[PDB]
Amino acid sequence: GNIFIKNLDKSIDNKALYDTFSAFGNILSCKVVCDENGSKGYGFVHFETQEAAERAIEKMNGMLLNDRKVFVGRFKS
Repeated sequence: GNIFIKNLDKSIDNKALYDTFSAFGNILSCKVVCDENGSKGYGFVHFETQEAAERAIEKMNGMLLNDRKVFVGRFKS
């Protein structure tokens, strides 16, 4: 159950990403990808289950998160 999240507002850090996505399922790992300029505006969440991943896509893809609409889909780790 892995998802990508793109068009993440750059104020979203790891703890915030977890807080939002932990509603959907058991999060084993998550991260906001960063570089020397901070957040790269995308992130990944690893759910324990596939069902959780699909709930997250159903509920969050195309939805506002802070000041941007995010793109959420399945990723192969």
